[PDB]
Parts: sequence; C-alpha cells; structure tokens
Amino acid sequence: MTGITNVTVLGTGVLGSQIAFQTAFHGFAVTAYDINTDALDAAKKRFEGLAAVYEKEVAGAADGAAQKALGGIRYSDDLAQAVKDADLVIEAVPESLDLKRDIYTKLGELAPAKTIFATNSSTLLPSDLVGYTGRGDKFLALHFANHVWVNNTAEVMGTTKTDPEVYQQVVEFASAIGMVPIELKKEKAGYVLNSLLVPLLDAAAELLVDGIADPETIDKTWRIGTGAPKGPFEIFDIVGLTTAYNISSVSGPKQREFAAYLKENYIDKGKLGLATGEGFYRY
Amino acid sequence: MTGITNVTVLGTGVLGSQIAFQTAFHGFAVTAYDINTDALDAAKKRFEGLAAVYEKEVAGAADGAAQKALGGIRYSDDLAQAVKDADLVIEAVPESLDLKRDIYTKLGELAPAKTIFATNSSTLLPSDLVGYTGRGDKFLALHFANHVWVNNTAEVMGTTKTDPEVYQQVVEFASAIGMVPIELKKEKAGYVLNSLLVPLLDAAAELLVDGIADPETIDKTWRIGTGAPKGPFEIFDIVGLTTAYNISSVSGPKQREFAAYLKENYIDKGKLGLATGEGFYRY
Ligand SMILES: NC(=O)c1ccc[n+]([C@@H]2O[C@H](COP(=O)([O-])OP(=O)(O)OC[C@H]3O[C@@H](n4cnc5c(N)ncnc54)[C@H](O)[C@@H]3O)[C@@H](O)[C@H]2O)c1
Ligand SMILES: NC(=O)c1ccc[n+]([C@@H]2O[C@H](COP(=O)([O-])OP(=O)(O)OC[C@H]3O[C@@H](n4cnc5c(N)ncnc54)[C@H](O)[C@@H]3O)[C@@H](O)[C@H]2O)c1
Repeated sequence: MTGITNVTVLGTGVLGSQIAFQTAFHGFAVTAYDINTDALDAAKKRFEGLAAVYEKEVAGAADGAAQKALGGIRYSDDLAQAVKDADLVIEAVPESLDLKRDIYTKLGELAPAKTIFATNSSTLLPSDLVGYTGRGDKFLALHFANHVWVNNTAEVMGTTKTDPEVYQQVVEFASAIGMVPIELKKEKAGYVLNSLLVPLLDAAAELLVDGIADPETIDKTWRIGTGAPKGPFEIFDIVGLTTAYNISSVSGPKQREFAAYLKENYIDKGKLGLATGEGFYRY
Repeated sequence: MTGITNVTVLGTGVLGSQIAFQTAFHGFAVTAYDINTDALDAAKKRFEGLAAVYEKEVAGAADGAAQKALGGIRYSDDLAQAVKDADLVIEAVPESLDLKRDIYTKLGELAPAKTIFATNSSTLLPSDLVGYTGRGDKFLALHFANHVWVNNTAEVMGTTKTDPEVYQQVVEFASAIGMVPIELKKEKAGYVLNSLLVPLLDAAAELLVDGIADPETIDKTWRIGTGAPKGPFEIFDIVGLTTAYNISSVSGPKQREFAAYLKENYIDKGKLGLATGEGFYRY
C-alpha cells in the first residue's frame, strides 16, 4: 500500500545529521545510526544545533516545530536494530572505500528485502559499491549539498543495474523532504554540480597562478560577464580553502601549482576562507 | 599637455560600430574608417541604429544627446587621412591574420609617432601582431564585448613589449568611455572572461552529449548551486548556437561531439538561439 516511511541514516556527521534532520522535519520516521554511544551523544548535539538553525532559518520550523522533529528522532548503534523496519537507508559514512565496503556487505545482510539503499558519497561511484550491497536494483546515489535546508538539491544518480521504479521513488522522496531532485541518467563522477563548478574554479586558479590577473579582477569579470552574484574566488572562500587545497593537490600539474599557491599564501597564514573570517577576501 | 582626444576606429562592423559610437557618445572626436564608400554607407546605418538603441537604453542619451554623438562622427576610406591626427586607433577589422597583418604594417607607417594602437581581436594574440605594427611599446589589446553599452567590460591585455604608461592611459580611456577596465598582466588567449566561460560551457556540453542529464536539469543545477541568473544552456542561447558550433568544431574530440550535436539537433532545424527566438529554449 504505502511507500517510504521509515528512514535510517548511517552516520551523523556533517551531512548525516543534516540529512536525518531535514527528513525528520518533513514527517518521516527517522533513525540515526552511528558506531557507539559517544558518537550518538555527539549526533544529538548536532541535531540540537540544527533545530536551533531551523527555527531561525527554515519555513515552518518556528514555535516548537523544529524541537518536535528533534524529539522524534531515534538513535541506534546496532545496525541490525537500526534498519530492521527501514524503507530507505541513506548512507553518509566517511569517504573511505574500505569503510563503505564493510558497511554495505553487512547492510545487505541485515536490512529487510524491501529496503532501498542510497549513498551520499561525493567521490566513490555507486558502481564502486553496488557489488558489496547485494541489491543493485535498490542501490543508487542520493547526493546532498552542505546546508541542505537552503542549498536544497538532491542529485539522484543510479547504476545501470538500478531499478527505475526505485529511482523514481527516491526522486519523490527527495521532493517530500523539500529537495529539488536533480535527476542524472547515467553515472558520472561529481554528478552535475561539481562537474560544472570544478572547471570554472580551475580556469580561475590558472589565471591567478600564471599571473594573468588578480582575484578581484577575475571575480568582477565573472559577475559582470555572466551576471552571477559571486566570482570564482568568492566561491573558493565559501567552499573553504582547505577543501580547495585537498582537491587541487590531487589533480593535474596546473592545479597542483594552485594548491601550493593556496598553501603558501593562505593556508599557512590561517586564511581559510569564509568560515574563519578571511580567505581571498576579508569578511 | 593633453592626452587621448582623437580616436579612429578601423572597421565599422558589429564591434567597430559599437566601439566608435560609445566613444563618440562620451565626447571623443571619432573617425570611423572602412574600405570604401559602400562600407561607409553601411556604417552610417549602424550608427543610426545604435543612436536609436542609446536613446532608449543608455543613461544620458535621451533628448538629442545620442543624435548629437551620431552627427559628430567622421567617416573615412583613406587610412592615411583617417589616422593623420589620431591619438588612439582601435582596430576591429575581420578576424584574419592576413588582413590584420596588412592593416598594421600600413598603419605603422601612416600614423603619427604619438598614436597608440589597440586591437579588439578575440583570437589573434597581440604578440601575433606586434611585429607588423612597428611600435610595440604602443601596441596592446583593448577587447570589448558585444553590446558594449550594457556589457561594458574592456579587457586590457598588452605584450611584454608594451609600454606601461601607454597601458595605463588605455585603461583610463576605457573608464572615460564608461567601460569597466579588466586589466590583464600577461598575455592570455581568451583574456579573462572567455577563459572562465568556455570551460563551464564545455563541461555542460559534455554532460548533455554523454547523456548524463538534459539542458533544464543542468541549468537549474547551476542556478541553484551558484545562485547564477542563467544556466549554461541559457548562456548558449545568448551566445548563439552558430557561434557555439564554430568554436566547438575546432576543439578536442568531446567538443566536436557537441558541435555535431548542435548541428543535428538545432542548427539544421533553424533553432539558433535567442536572436532567432529559439535554441535550447523557446523564447
Ligand atoms: N561534507 C560534505 O560537504 C559532503 C557533501 C556531499 C557529500 N558528502 C559525503 O558524505 C559522506 C561524508 O559525511 P560528512 O563528511 O558530511 O560527515 P562526517 O564525515 O563528518 O561524519 C561521518 C559520520 O560517519 C560516522 N562513522 C564513522 N565511522 C563509521 C563507520 N565505521 N560506520 C558507520 N558510521 C561511521 C562518523 O561518526 C560520523 O557520524 C561521504 O560520502 C562524503 O563524500 C559530504
Ligand atoms: N563580434 C564579436 O562578438 C566580437 C567580440 C569581441 C571582439 N571581436 C573582434 O572584432 C573583430 C571583428 O569585428 P566584428 O565581427 O565585431 O565586426 P565585423 O567583422 O562584422 O566587421 C568587420 C569590419 O571591418 C571591415 N573591413 C573589412 N575588410 C577590411 C579591411 N580590409 N580593412 C579594414 N576594414 C575592413 C568590415 O567592412 C567591417 O566594417 C575581430 O577582431 C573580432 O575578434 C568581435
């Protein structure tokens, strides 16, 4: 008769907690899973943080609505119990092939037949994981963006093996929790958004490193030329220069030249971007 | 005592006429140069078109101000006479190495010593031209965008040989005619704007060709993810699919795959973008 009602999220970190909370906020029955009681205690702290954020930032969260969502969440550190009646499992464990491999094999065994599996992985492709799951027709990617309550896209990307009626029901779940479903047709590293954004940021980095123009110039050129609200380097500051450095340092020669540039001129000086109050720009 | 007053523009085509007119509109003494009286007649028609546009679209152009600028422009099809008292020459002849080569050698000989030379070339690098000029310390690029009155950037890009006091005076001329100077430090193919934009559009094209996602999806992902007003394919429509095809067809394998895609699905059907009323989107 009915579809997705019970959702279990694996991991209560930065994205796990946001995913779980947004889902609870939209009336699903949520279980947050993590490794031990200390991780669960820390999860609860995040959920209380999110609740506060929602009551100030999110439509409909005022006057106790965010607290009620908070209070309704269940915590579990026993995977078997955590997914026992799960309609959907959203996996946001650390970005580690080994650690996700471990997770899915167990999850494939412990979760009832009905359960749809969805990974939030940034870099690990579903195909890289579909094996360990044991239910490829029910395994796909549901990829969120940090600050899901306002950057509310959910990229839906399955494998060739993925069942279309499952894919569609994930899409509809995404709408149910207030996301804009971004539907990919074939698997793709970086889904859509990162696929578009990285090339822009790389081109900007090259201009800076090769001494063609300063950040301000590059940024105003982009805002004026495309009408965008923020230029590449303003975007770097939002992404965070530590993240930008990590990514830059594992790519072609030119990017690595940028990573070294970030390290010397920003990272080493403690100018990590927006969150810390100064990166390419002072805030 | 005084600086740039007399400006001669070589070519009265799409960008030559806009450059000349904006410059006349801001009080410089402008001579428009073209090859014969028939080209000059057509120049006059464009200038009258621009005058109409300015009176409806441009601050300060109403109540005869745009007509007065129009009336003050001089036409010449004799290069010697055209640049005889020129402080600045802006070159917007066809994008043709041979045709610009011809131009600069003559111009180097005919223009008084004081004259600064500036090319509006998109693809031809200044260094590719500095030779034929004979005044490398007074030769640089001043690159405009189509619809200069509203897309009012002017990318200033010189050669290693370029004289810094000349570069700065071009920058100040750019401000004088209401442009936002985009100052490049070293030469770069595509200056700043195209350098940033092409990679974004290419990444979008790849997603479309490889069947990862449809235009709408890719566009909404970009607008939502970056807050930009327009997605890649809306931008393609603005650029014009004929232009996009030309550029796509002379680049790496993946782009060529896109060019063929444009040709089959849009060009061959007469869907050329915004100007004709339909491209990726119907307008
Ligand atoms: N952080 C982002 O901006 C972002 C964006 C999109 C997708 N993602 C993806 O989400 C996942 C990373 O999550 P995050 O960085 O947002 O939070 P995080 O990495 O800070 O937290 C990881 C969560 O998993 C828990 N955990 C640790 N070991 C575990 C295990 N052995 N089994 C089950 N849980 C375990 C941690 O305690 C924590 O609750 C990766 O797939 C990453 O690619 C992150
Ligand atoms: N069109 C754009 O969007 C755009 C943008 C930036 C830069 N540019 C650059 O401007 C130049 C092209 O100008 P356009 O396409 O805007 O106008 P156009 O090419 O339509 O017109 C060319 C002008 O040069 C004239 N001309 C032809 N032969 C000539 C010659 N032998 N000697 C002198 N003049 C001659 C033509 O009659 C016309 O007046 C190129 O350098 C191009 O890269 C164009």
